[PDB]
This record gives sequence, structure tokens and C-alpha cells, in this order.
Amino acid sequence: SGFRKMAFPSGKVEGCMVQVTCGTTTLNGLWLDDVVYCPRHVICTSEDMLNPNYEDLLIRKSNHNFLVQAGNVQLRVIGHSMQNCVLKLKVDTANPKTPKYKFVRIQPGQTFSVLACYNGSPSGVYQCAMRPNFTIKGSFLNGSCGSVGFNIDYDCVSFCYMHHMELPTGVHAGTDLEGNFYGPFVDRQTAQAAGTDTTITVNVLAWLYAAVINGDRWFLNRFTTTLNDFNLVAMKYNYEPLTQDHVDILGPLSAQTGIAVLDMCASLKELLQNGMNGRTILGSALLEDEFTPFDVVRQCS
Amino acid sequence: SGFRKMAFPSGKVEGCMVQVTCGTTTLNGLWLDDVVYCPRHVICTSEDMLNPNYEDLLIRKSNHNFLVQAGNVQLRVIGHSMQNCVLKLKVDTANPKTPKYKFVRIQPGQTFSVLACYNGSPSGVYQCAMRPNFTIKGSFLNGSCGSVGFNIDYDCVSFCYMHHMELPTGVHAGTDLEGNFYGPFVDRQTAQAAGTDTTITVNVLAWLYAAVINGDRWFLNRFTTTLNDFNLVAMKYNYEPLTQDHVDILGPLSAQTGIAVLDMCASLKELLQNGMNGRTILGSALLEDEFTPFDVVRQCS
Ligand SMILES: *[C@H](O)[C@H](C[C@@H]1C=CNC1=O)NC(=O)[C@H](CC1CCCCC1)NC(=O)OCc1cccc(Cl)c1
Ligand SMILES: *[C@H](O)[C@H](C[C@@H]1C=CNC1=O)NC(=O)[C@H](CC1CCCCC1)NC(=O)OCc1cccc(Cl)c1
Ligand SMILES: [Mg+2]
Ligand SMILES: [Mg+2]
Repeated sequence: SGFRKMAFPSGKVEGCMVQVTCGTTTLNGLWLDDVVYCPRHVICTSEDMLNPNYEDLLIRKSNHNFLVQAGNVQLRVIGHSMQNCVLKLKVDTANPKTPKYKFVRIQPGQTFSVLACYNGSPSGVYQCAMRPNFTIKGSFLNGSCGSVGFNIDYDCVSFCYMHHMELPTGVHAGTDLEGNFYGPFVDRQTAQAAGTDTTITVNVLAWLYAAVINGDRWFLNRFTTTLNDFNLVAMKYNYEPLTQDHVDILGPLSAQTGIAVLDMCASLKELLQNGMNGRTILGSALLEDEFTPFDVVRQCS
Repeated sequence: SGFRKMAFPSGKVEGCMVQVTCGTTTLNGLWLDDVVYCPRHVICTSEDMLNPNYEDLLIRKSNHNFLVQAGNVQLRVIGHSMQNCVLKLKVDTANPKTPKYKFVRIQPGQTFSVLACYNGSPSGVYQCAMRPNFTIKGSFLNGSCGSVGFNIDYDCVSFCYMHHMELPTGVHAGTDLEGNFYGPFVDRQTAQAAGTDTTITVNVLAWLYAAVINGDRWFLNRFTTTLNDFNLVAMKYNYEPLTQDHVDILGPLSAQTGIAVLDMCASLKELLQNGMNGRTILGSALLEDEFTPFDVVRQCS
């Protein structure tokens, strides 16, 4: 029993982390087979990064401008190319620790583990959700760019995020592994900011199910609501609307607890209106929305 | 910027996890060089575990009673022995992935990472603190025994916890790697329960410093208190007394923020008396006490 914020074991991704240095900039790369993936802004100069023309910057580079270090041994770059906002460096050595992997572009509301790295060396692991505004609330210092987010599915590593920058509110923005930014962000130092966020409703409900599985019951009631009347409450409190799709995703949790989704919605509606009144749920005094239904099932087997 | 619950990268410990099966029981072992460490209650039978005599149970075993699986390959046991509440199984193969390691017995208030495992296979990683009542608030299902907790210090793995059992309140109890239980607990299925807990004061203050470093300032004030008057407030709200030792440990955080420890104590005193009033600190609506000063420095560099 017990419910914790849980990340995937990170060993498979640790074996892929390298250091990439271009000029005066140093950050992290992902070394899979004979290619290293990293953010393209590594080729930027401190002056020409208010509005860089990356095609020009890259044409002016040669393979010997990129230094790749896997642990101690230097990796020789034999080719370079750019795909969207990620740079790809061909190296003459395939990574012997390359796991089975996939590149996946995730939907807002989904979670993943982040392996924060500095200078090619893993520093820590934590769990994150793609917020509806396509930022993540991460923990990233300078030098952390190129750290990756991932999920694991029976030793297949699904990479879904590479870190690029921090926004003015302290949240973070990045790309999928094919270099497409999540959200409307671009890789120039400009005035872009996070838009207004919303709470991930299907995740709060999943976490309420985790609470029930673990003995937290004070918030339950006999009431039940409809989908329509619930979604009116959600709008008022800045919650994402609840779709039938989400109701079905919450199916297994509903069966294990015997509490129907729309029964749990009536509990959530009451918590939104009255607050918690000095009580806690799974150790928290606010409603938690960074656990997906999958995360709850995986930990509450 | 940003502050997250962060575990150590777990790859070095993943390479040490094995499955140990004795009779009908299966749990996890730690494979370091040519020895496997696991809880001794693996040799217990469902009947004789209300009050087992482990010396007798072990004398009645032979090496062929223990099955050790590292991934797919079976490991042959060539010797067995017992040290306190841990069983030690000599195997004929040294673990080629043995990291640099130490066994450490930690003090209440200290944190570590847990690699939860089932059937020798890592499942997830999370952060935990040794509570003052020598339990941990973990996430553990059946089959998780033998999962280990650890800290890392420049590729030296310090193992400090091995998991043995769950208590009636859903919290967890275990040993150091030499098989001495934390707290007064014993490895028989009896009526032992967690004693009353207290809040880890030096950790709350460290987390308030993390808040300041990350821009959360609404709780600061111009007041300052003495150690004596603060400790009177701590007692009233079930907080551990604050020692001069702790004040000195909080030194670096005090300097980086410019806020003296006893200045931050006057903020904490006011939060204890008035609550948060609908405000949050680093995303939480209650005071967090499972970050040590070291954890804050490591993440707020
Ligand atoms: C890369 O390592 C670094 C990670 C940032 C630095 C602190 N937290 C992070 O997430 N990324 C940057 O410094 C980017 C580089 C820009 C280059 C040109 C294209 C757009 C990205 N800049 C950035 O994050 O600026 C905002 C910021 C906020 C706080 C502190 C710093 Cl150093 C920068
Ligand atoms: C070992 O894998 C298992 C881990 C427990 C099971 C659920 N959470 C955990 O942490 N440990 C046990 O089942 C122990 C075994 C006892 C054997 C004899 C000596 C003392 C330990 N028992 C135990 O935890 O009992 C309490 C309990 C509470 C909830 C659910 C279960 Cl299955 C057991
Ligand atoms: Mg209800
Ligand atoms: Mg003050």
C-alpha cells in the first residue's frame, strides 16, 4: 500500500546520455545507435540568438565544430543534420547500450519521467505532466538542455520530450525527439510566455480513485451527477471538460473500487465547492492532477 | 529553476537486483560481488511466522533450497548465512555490474531513493525520508520485499534501507543492509505499530529556503526569534526541536538567500499559528518536511 510520485527506473536512459559541446556552449545529447540528438540552439552564439537563422548557422559548421563525449571517450562526428529544432550528429561508434526505443509525441495530460543531466552525467529523476498549456513544471538549471523525458513499456523506452528552455514564470518548454516543440513556442530568446493553464480533470479523478484504494474515504458521498452538469462545474473552476473517452479510460479503477465515474464526479464537485476543510488526501491539501489513470493502476495493482 | 521531488538516477542499483525464491516465497535480493542480500523472512513458512526461530529455520536449509535468478540466468548458491535480519547467499558468480558501494545506517530525518522491485525487476523509483518514528511512507505491494533504498555520492552507491514489511497504518519498516531494523520493529507477524510521528523541523526550514530561492516570498517577515522561543512553538505543534547543529547545517542556504536561520524560524512560527490562508509554497498547501538541506542545495545550485 501507499501512493508516491513514482518515476520509471532510469538505467536504460542513463546509458544513452552524452555531452555535446559546440564552441562555448555545452549541453546534453541522446546517443542512440550511431546518432546523437540534441537541441539545435547549441550552435547559437550569445549575440545571434535573438532571432537566429539556423539553416545559415548550420551550413557554416563542420563536423569538427561538434565535440561529443560519452563518459571519458571522445566520439568522432562523421556527419551532422537538422530536423526541426533538433540537431542530429552522426558518430562513428554505435552506442552498445542502445535500448529498444521509440519516439512518441504525447498529448497534454500525459506524464513521463525526466532524467535531468549536466555535462552528459545524469543528476536526478522525477515525474512530470504535459500541462494543457504545453509547458512542464520541471526542475532545470543551466546546462540541462538536452535532458530527455521518457516512459517505459516492458524494456521499450518511449522518448517523448527533450528540454530546450525556461519561460518567465519558471516553467519549461521543449520538443518531442523529432524536434517539434510542444505548444506554440520557438527557439529564439523572445517574449513568449506560458498561456493560462487548466487542471487535468481525468487525472484528479484517477488520483481520487488512488485515494479510495489506499483507505482515504472522507470525501465520498452517495450523490451522483450527470456528465453535462459536471462539466458546468468544471468550467467554473478552470477544469478541463470530461469526455466519454475519459470515463471509459477510468473504467478499471471504477470497477476495482465499485465507485462509478459519475459517482466520483459528484465527490469532486463537492470538493471544488467546499474545499477540504483542513483534511488531506494521500498526504496533499489540494487536488493533484499529475497522475494519469495508467500511473494509478501501475502503482495500485 | 523549479523544485521537484527528485530521486537519484537508479541505473547503478538496477544492475544489482535479483530474484530470490525459497520454497513458495519470492522476493528481491541485492547482488553485490559474489553475495546476494535479502530479508531473512524469505525462509519463513506461512504457519511458522507468528514467532519464527530463524536460527532453527536456517539450520534446516541447504544451498539448493535457494533459487537466485539474475535476469534469465540462474545463479548457483554455494553458501548461506544470516546476519541479524538479513540472509546472505554466496553465489559462484561475482556481479560484473557491482558499483562502488557502501553500507550506511542513516539518522531519522535523512532522505534516500527507493527502487521498488518485483521478481528481481525494477518497477519505479521514488524519494523517501526516515520518519522520526523509524518508519517510511513508501509505496510497496506484495513481492516488494528486498527492494533497497540508497543515496549516491559521485558514483559511490550508499545503501541504507532494505524493505521487510508494512505496518497497520500503511507505512513501512525495514533494515539497514546489515539487517538491523530501523526502530523497535521485529520480523515476526505481530501487533507492532508505528508510534506517534513528529515533523522534521530542519527539513521544513530547508524547504522554505528552496521556496525563497525559487521566488516564493509571501511568507517572509521582518521578525526574528530566538532558538529557545522557537523551540517552545515547535513543541506545541509537534515539531522536532531545532538544535544549533541544524542551524549550522542550514548555513549555506542562509547565505545564498541572505536570510538568517532565526529569521526563517520567525516565518515558520507565523505559518504554524496562522496557516497558509489559501496560499501555496512550491505547489503545496502544507509544510513539506521530506527535503533535507542537502537535497535543496543539490537541486537549487
Ligand atoms: C539550456 O541548458 C538552458 C536551460 C534553461 C536554463 C535555466 N533553466 C532552463 O531550463 N536553456 C537556456 O538557457 C535557453 C537558451 C535559449 C537559446 C536560444 C533559443 C531559445 C533558448 N534560454 C532560456 O531558458 O532563457 C530563459 C532563462 C530563464 C532563467 C535562467 C536562464 Cl539561464 C535562462
Ligand atoms: C514482502 O514482499 C511483503 C511486503 C509488504 C506486503 C504489502 N506491502 C509491504 O510492504 N512483506 C510482507 O508481506 C510481511 C511479511 C512478514 C513475514 C514474517 C516477518 C514479518 C514480515 N508482512 C506484512 O507486511 O504484513 C502486513 C501486511 C499489510 C498489508 C498487506 C500485506 Cl500482504 C501484509
Ligand atoms: Mg458520490
Ligand atoms: Mg522573519
